[PDB]
Amino acid sequence: KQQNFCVVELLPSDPEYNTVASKFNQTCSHFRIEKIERIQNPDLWNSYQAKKKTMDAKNGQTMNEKQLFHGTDAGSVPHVNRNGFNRSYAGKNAVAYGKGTYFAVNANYSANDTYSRPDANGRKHVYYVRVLTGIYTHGNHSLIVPPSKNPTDLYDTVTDNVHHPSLFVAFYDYQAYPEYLITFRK
Ligand SMILES: O=c1[nH]c2ccccc2c2ccccc12
Repeated sequence: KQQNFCVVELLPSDPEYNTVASKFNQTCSHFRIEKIERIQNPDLWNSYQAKKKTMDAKNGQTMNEKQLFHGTDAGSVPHVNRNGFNRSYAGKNAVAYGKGTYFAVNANYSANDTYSRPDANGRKHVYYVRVLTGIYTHGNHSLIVPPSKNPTDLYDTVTDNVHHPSLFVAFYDYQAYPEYLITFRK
């Protein structure tokens, strides 16, 4: 119903901190991480899992979920924490591969200042998101929904390059869960 949330900081001593920090660092180790937080939102989580369960029935043996990054402004954080990456949020994003929410394979893509805009204290914000990418195809600028696979079987997301992906564009409510917030600076 309400999608209230709690924010919990991971301590640098926690192995969970080190795993998440490690995924970011793979391409963003030149930045200084200041905190990693888990976003605990049970309703959003339950809606996301209900949607993963539906995709896992449909796609057979596909690994439907990936852990991807998303940079945004401090201003959007409260929105994402409560709502996830909404249909309304999708107006924030770039357009080259369609009108949806964009998620990067690598964190440096997300660390770009036009995505993870530094706030008034020079701090930048990137989520490490669980995303139900499912079965994907190429995107283009004309898209607001994923294409069908044979013009009623639809693709789940689109990407910039099916074989060597750098991004994925999700179009649906509850298709991604903003699990971790990473706060950092140059
Ligand atoms: O992390 C990203 N955040 C975004 C935020 C708003 C618009 C686009 C992007 C985006 C686009 C491509 C790859 C990553 C991102």
